[PDB]
Amino acid sequence: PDTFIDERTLEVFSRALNPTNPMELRNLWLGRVEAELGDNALRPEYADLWRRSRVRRAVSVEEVLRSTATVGMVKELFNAFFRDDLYGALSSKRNIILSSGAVDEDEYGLPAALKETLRFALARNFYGYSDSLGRQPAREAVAAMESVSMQQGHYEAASVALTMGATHTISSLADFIFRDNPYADAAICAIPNYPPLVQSIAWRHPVLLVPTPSHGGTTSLQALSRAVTPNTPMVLLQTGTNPCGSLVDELELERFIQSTSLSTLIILDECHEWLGAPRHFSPARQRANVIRVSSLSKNWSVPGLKVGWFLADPALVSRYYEFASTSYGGPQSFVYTLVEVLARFERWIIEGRTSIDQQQLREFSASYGLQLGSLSQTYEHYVAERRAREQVLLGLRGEATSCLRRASMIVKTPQCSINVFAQIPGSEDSYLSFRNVLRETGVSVYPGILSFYLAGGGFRVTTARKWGDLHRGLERLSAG
Amino acid sequence: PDTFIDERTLEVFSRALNPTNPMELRNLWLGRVEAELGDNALRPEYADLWRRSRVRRAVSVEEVLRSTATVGMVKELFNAFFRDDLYGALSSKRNIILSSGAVDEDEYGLPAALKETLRFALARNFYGYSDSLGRQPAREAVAAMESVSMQQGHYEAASVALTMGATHTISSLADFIFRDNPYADAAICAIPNYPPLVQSIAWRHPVLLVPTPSHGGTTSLQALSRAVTPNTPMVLLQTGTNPCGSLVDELELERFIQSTSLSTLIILDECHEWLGAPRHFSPARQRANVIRVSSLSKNWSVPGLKVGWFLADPALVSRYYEFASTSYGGPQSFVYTLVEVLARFERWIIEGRTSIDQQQLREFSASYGLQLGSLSQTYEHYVAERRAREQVLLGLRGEATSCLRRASMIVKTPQCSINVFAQIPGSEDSYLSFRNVLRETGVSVYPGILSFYLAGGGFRVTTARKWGDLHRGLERLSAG
Ligand SMILES: NC(=O)c1ccc[n+]([C@@H]2O[C@H](COP(=O)([O-])OP(=O)(O)OC[C@H]3O[C@@H](n4cnc5c(N)ncnc54)[C@H](O)[C@@H]3O)[C@@H](O)[C@H]2O)c1
Ligand SMILES: NC(=O)c1ccc[n+]([C@@H]2O[C@H](COP(=O)([O-])OP(=O)(O)OC[C@H]3O[C@@H](n4cnc5c(N)ncnc54)[C@H](O)[C@@H]3O)[C@@H](O)[C@H]2O)c1
Repeated sequence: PDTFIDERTLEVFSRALNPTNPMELRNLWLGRVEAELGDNALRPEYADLWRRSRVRRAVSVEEVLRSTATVGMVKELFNAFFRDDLYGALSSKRNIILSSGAVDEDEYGLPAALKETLRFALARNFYGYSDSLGRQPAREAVAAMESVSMQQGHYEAASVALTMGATHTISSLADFIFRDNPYADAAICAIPNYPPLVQSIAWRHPVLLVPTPSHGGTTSLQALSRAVTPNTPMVLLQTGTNPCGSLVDELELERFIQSTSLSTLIILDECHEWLGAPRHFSPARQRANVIRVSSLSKNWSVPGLKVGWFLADPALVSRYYEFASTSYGGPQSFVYTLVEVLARFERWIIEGRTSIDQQQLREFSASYGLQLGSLSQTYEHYVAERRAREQVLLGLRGEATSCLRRASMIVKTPQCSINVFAQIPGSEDSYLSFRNVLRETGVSVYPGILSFYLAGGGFRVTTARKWGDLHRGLERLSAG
Repeated sequence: PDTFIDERTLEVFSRALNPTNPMELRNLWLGRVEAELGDNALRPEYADLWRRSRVRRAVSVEEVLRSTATVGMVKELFNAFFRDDLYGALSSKRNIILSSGAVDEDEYGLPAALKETLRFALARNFYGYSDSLGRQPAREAVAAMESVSMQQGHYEAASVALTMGATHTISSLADFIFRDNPYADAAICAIPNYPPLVQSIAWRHPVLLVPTPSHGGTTSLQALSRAVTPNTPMVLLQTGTNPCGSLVDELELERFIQSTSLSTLIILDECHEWLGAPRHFSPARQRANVIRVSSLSKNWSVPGLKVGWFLADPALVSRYYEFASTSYGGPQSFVYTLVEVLARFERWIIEGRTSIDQQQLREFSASYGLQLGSLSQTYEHYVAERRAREQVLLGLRGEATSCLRRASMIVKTPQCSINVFAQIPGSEDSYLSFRNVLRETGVSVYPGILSFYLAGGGFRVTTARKWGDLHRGLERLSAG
């Protein structure tokens, strides 16, 4: 069963001088981890700090999940992991990085059809000022793409707002939602989640953390449904769960969505709902209080392009126009052609189209100068490249699951995305396991504490790497 | 003399039902403008609303400049200008756009050397996750570029934080500064300014508007210096003033900077300090409380790329790392090569280098595969392209000033940037002049009310357009 918090987590919060301070909590958490590393402690200053700590209060489970310091402490550990541990003191060229959580851009990158649209925008000087919500033909293409996946209903361009990635989208949404929001109940964030997203929400409003366990690759929203109140301002939930790779059932999601008041905005993080997800969305996903956020960083492996959008009610998108104009002025006009081509190519794939006639070419404008022969060949090669990428990534995920289970390690079966969650038997600290595995085997893994797994010793393994690196990393994981 | 506010501005605020409401103020301002348009009123609903309004309070000059509704009203007029008037109801393909305020990307675009670095990043798949403050070699190049322009002192890579444009930078800075800022005095924004920047600051803290008049192309900070208090949280000021094109004297800026306490952060908007500006910065610009914000949107004419950075104290940049990671995760990794090449090319130009030896090539890494022959030719052609662009833009600005003065219109002589501020004699409303000029001549101009010129009827004319469009626009301006 999934473990989210236990008595070991409460020990750090109980000995803190100031439990509200996120820096003191991070130092104690790092101090305890480095105390177990007797002769292998990287920073002995924190190890002595934990030794001198003394229990001075009683901490309950409810206190930890309702504290903004818990989100802050995890985010500080998130910061210390990258710039202080993985790419800082312990940075090495001989390390095998299995903790990135992103698809290898050099091996599995953007398709050549989509890279051609970026060179086309460069040649046409398509990098001027544009609308705050995005160019209108780009939004129209996105709406058509999202409509064919719905069981019933369609989407309009007034429901689409292009943004600069999912991290910026949710951060922008939280600031926009909590301007003068009358509802004073704590915002609900479902864990496991992404610390940058949770910390951004904790910036504006107090946050309640609700565990969302998974059983057999199925994400359970039973605990989430009970915690949601009629006065809840917002809810952040992943349809495809990270790091375990579990997936939310459509009927359970539909029942949970329909059981909430219209004043409770539901943010659906759909960045991991791919590579095995049956994307047949119920009409409840188009409810007035539902906001669907997606990004190109994982599915198309372009995190450095900062391209994304969200779907909401047309009245909400109209209000967001004023926020986007002031906050950043508008999205990237350089990638408007890429978004329009991506949305129309994906929509044709869902409809099962194999060849392109004059009807599909007429969807694009005449200013592009598209030809029937060139567009048809481009789309067919795009389909083959996307299907090939899906099969290789599925094979790597399955191969990693079997190889890592052969090393007598408890592994949860993934249902979507590119991540596999595993745990060495007898491990109780996820950050300590990262330090131990990196020192002995030389492979870096993503600790579960960075995924809001306050308890347990499981870690995330990213299987969407080059086969040469992935095989070597798995080989030393079994040997170690 | 410059007029910022008068009795005509106070009339709108006095008749408002709710003076705090920005929408009511915008409707009255638009209603009065459309009341003068007897048979030419675009929306007669607002014209009747102004007629029925009655005076119900007394409004002073100090009340208008200390109200967040004044910033909101101007920003609503900013929104109504673009999506409701220029590109909405009155949108037409026969209109000549002289109100964009940006360099024509199709005619005067990014240099081919800088466009080659974007195609290089595409081929090398340089669109992955990166540091929250930017890639280290990119920041090192920027610091070297900024150091050669200083009269004394140098910059380090710890003082550089890459961001996604100036609008996003100032919006991010305002949120970062006002997290738990103890100083409760009103933030000071110098007008004329950019409504998106002022509205973003008004989001976090109350704002005081301080007029910053110009005389003979010289921006006067005498009024700004008196308004600044030891408890002032932040000050937003443009070194190159928009729309008039005036410039701040270096000695006056140095005296103003050195006369402020270290607790008053000074944001220097330097996006218009080019095309005639003597960029010889005093050491006071490197003070611990000074933040220098720049962008590539105007000087390099790439607003759609969202590329920029700011310079601050190394201690402030370190704290900003946590904010950038949560707010948006980090800057655009796709443009890292462009930033590094831009910064090193500009630094060589300032030093007066004409040829490239092995010493300059060694500054770049060996992973780029740069050759001595190719790099030297690329830099020399980049210098010629940048110098050619400067001369044509200067000629268009000078030609527009003389031709538009020949039409018996009061024109302020510009000292920098690409904008020229003019006023038809007898005009008292800037927005009305925009409606009248667009209806008769067919040329669109940028009203001064959108530049926080609450009084007067002057408008901004953008001279950085194609000569065919600029000449036709000037010809119908004189005829009309
Ligand atoms: N000019 C300003 O200072 C300013 C400021 C704020 C908002 N705006 C917004 O600018 C918009 C201007 O729109 P528009 O009439 O240029 O049309 P548009 O919205 O179709 O295109 C705007 C710009 O997007 C870029 N672009 C990128 N990919 C493109 C593609 N495939 N096809 C066409 N353009 C592409 C080009 O630079 C183009 O000029 C308005 O909606 C306005 O509200 C302008
Ligand atoms: N992987 C993650 O999920 C994640 C999350 C948060 C932060 N980070 C940050 O990612 C960084 C990774 O740095 P790194 O070791 O890859 O080195 P780096 O910082 O030099 O390069 C990072 C990435 O930038 C891109 N890039 C763009 N232009 C480039 C150029 N000219 N040369 C090289 N790369 C270029 C590439 O995708 C490259 O892999 C760390 O600083 C880390 O803190 C990673």
